[PDB]
Amino acid sequence: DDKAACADGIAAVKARVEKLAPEAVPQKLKRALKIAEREQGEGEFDECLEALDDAKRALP
Amino acid sequence: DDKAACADGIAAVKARVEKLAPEAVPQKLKRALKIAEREQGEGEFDECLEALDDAKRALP
Ligand SMILES: [Ce+3]
Repeated sequence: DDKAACADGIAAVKARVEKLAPEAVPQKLKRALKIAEREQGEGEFDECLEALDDAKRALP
Repeated sequence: DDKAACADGIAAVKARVEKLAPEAVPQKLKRALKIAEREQGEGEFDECLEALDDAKRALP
């Protein structure tokens, strides 16, 4: 479900980001990941999924 | 708009609650108000409006 997709998507995005130079991770990507994790912690897994799309559009 | 409705609704609910004995304010009403204020602070005014409905359904 959305809860499962949210957790998997956070891991997926972080997997991609972990292959970037840390000094080249854009701030907007970090902000989007933290929004996704905030919404995940609030139980709003649908909003987590929407923040992950922002995060994916922030990847170089 | 929703931002305006959210702020007005928080004030309205608190106005009703301020006319209750503090020891008789139900915990679920407090929790709903704090969720509404959290979502307001996050800029999710539509979700604030939905938490206010929960708050209103919690009034004695
Ligand atoms: Ce939220």
